[PDB]
Amino acid sequence: LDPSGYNPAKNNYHPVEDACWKPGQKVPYLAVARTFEKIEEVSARLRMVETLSNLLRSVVALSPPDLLPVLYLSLNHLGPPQQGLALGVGDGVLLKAVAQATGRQLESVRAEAAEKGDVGLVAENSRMLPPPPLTASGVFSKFRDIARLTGSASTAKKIDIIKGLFVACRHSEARFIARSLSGRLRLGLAEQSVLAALSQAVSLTPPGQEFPPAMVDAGKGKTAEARKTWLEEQGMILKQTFCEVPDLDRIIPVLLEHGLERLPEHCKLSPGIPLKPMLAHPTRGISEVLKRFEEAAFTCEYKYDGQRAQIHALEGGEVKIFSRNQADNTGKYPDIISRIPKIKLPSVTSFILDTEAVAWDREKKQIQPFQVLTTRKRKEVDASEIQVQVCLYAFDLIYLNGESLVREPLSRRRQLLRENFVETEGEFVFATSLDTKDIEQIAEFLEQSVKDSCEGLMVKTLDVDATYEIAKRSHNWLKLKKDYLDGVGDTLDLVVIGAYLGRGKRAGRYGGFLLASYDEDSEELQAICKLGTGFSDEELEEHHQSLKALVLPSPRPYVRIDGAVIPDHWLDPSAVWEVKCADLSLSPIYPAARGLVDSDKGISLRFPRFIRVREDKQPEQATTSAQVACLYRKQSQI
DNA sequence: GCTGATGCGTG
DNA sequence: GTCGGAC
DNA sequence: GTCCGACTACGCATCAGC
Repeated sequence: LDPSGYNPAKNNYHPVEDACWKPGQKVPYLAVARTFEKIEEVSARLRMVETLSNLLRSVVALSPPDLLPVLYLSLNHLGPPQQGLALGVGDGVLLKAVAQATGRQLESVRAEAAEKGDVGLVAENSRMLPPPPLTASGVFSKFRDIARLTGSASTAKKIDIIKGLFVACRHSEARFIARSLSGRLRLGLAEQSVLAALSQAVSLTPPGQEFPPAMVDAGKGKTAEARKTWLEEQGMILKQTFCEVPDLDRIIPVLLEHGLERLPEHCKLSPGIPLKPMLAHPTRGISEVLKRFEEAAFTCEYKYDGQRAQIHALEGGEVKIFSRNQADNTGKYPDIISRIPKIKLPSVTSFILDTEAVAWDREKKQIQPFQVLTTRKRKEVDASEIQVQVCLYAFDLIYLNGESLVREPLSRRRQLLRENFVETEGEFVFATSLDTKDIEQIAEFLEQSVKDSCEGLMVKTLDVDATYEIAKRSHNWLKLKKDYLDGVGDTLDLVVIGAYLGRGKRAGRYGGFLLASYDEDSEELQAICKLGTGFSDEELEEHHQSLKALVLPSPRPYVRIDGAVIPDHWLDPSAVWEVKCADLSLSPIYPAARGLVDSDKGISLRFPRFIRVREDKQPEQATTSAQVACLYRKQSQI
C-alpha cells in the first residue's frame, strides 16, 4: 500500500506484513528511498545494518529477482568492477539536468548546490501530469543506460534519462537519485555494512522458500548471545567468499539457490576472477613495529612506487591483469602478457601474482618516478607504441597450478614464488627483502630503501597471522614510510591565500585551502597546492572563523595562482601554516618555482597534510620558492 | 579537426 | 593516497 | 579498531563548442 509510510526501521519488523508492495511485483524505488532515509537519520552502524537487512529480507521474500539491483543501488555501483562501467555524468551535466527539469537558471541552482553542499537537496526542494511510480530495477536500468551512452551528442542523451527520472520522482526519490548520480550517496553505510546486512537478511529469511514462506524470522528461537554469535559466523562466510569473488553478479545467483552456508563450495577463488588484495596499516615508527609484532618473525620489503598489478595466468595460456580495484588492466600491458612465459617455470601451469609494476629506464637501468609510470597509455594499447618500460616487483603469490594459497602463511608463499619464477633484472625481480628483528639493521635498511628510490618499508609477518585471508584483518601488513615519523621528512611553512567551500561533512564551512610560497625575486606569493586534510573539526572551525575576518572581494595583485581552481573565498594573506608532505612533484598547473627547475612547470606537494598553525611566522617569513626548488632537487634525481 | 573543461582511476 | 570521527 | 566519508596531485580519455 502507501509506500510513503514504509518504515523498515519499525520494531519487530516482519518481511511480508510491513512491506509496502505485494509479492511478485517490482520493488518500488520509494521503498529504497524510504529505507535510505531511515539509514541516514541514525548514526549507529548496527542500527543502519538492521534497517537494510529488513528491506533486504522483504526483497528476498516477495521479489527475489529485484535482489541484485537493490544491492547495487544500495552500494551505488553499477555492476562488477572488472566491467569498468562508469556514469560519465558529472556535476555540470547533473546540475544542468536539474535546472532542465525544474526551471531555474543553471547559475542560480549552481549556487544553491554550493551553499548547501548537496545536490540532492536542490533537486527535490525545487517545486503537471504525474507518471507511474518508479521501480528499483527500473532506476537501476536507467542508471546503466546512462553509463552505456558514448560519443558525440551523448551528454544530451544522458540529460534526458536524468530529466526523465527526476520527473517520475515522489517525495524523497529526487534527493537520492541526484545523490547516486553525483557519486556522493553519503548514507554512512557502505560495502561492509551492505555485506553484513545481506548475510543477516538471508539468515533471518532464507531464500528459496515457497511463498508464503515458512520462516520469516529464523532468528526468533535463539538466545541473544546465540543470535549475535550465529549472524557473526554467517557474516564471515559471506565476507571471505566475497574477498575472493568480489562480484555480486556471480554470488547473488548462487546465494539464492544454495543458501549461504554452502556458498564457499561453488564460489571459489579462480584465476580470471580478480580478488580483493591485502591492504597495509600505517606504522609511524619502529617502536610501533615491535608493539604490533612483538613476538612474531617478520620480513622487510622495499615499498615500490609503482602501481599494483594483479597478474592472472590461467590453465589455458591466456593472461589477464587486474588493478588494486579489480579493474581490468589487461589492455594496457601488452609488454607483460608477451613477457609472460619468461617468469613462470615450465612446470608452472596456472598462477596468480601480487606485484607492483614500476617504471624502468632501460638506457640507464634505474627506476622512474610514479609521475612517469602514469604517462603510459591506458585502455587499449598496441605493443609497438609502448614508451615507458615497466618492470614488475613480485611480492606475493596467491594461486599456483590449481591450489589456492590463501590459507597458507607468507613463508609458505614466499618460497613457492621464489622457487617457481625467474628473476630478470630490468623486467622481473623479487621485492628486495631482509628478514630480521634488529633495530640497528632495520633503520639501516629503511634509509637504504629510500636511497634505492622507494617510499620505505613494507613489513609483514612470516607465520603468525601470515595468511592472505583479507576477511579477518584487511590492513594486516604494515606500511612504514619516512614522512610518518614525527620530526622527519619535508615540512614547509606556507601561506593561506584563499579557501574553498565544503561538501557533505564539511558543508557550511571551508572544505579546502589554497597554499602559497613566497617568491623573493618576483615579490609574489605563488600557489603550490590545495589542502583539505589533517586538521580536526575543532581546528577546522578555528580556521573558518579567524579567516572569516580576512575575507577578500578580489585577489591581492601580488598573488599568482595560475591554473588552480579560483578559490570561492579569496583571503588577505595573513595565516601561515606548516604542511607535511610525502614528496614534491613537477606540477603541470602550479606556479610555485616555475622556471627554477623546469621551462614551463611549477612544483606541487604530494599528499599535502596540515600539521599546525605557525603564528610566530609572518607571510614574508614562510618557505620561499627558491627553498621549494631545493627540496625537489635533493630528492633521488638521476 | 582542434581545445578547453572535466570525468575517472591510479596513487 | 592522508586523515579524523562516531560508534 | 572498524567503517565511512571529508580532502589531495597527476594525467589519460573523452566530448561540447567552436
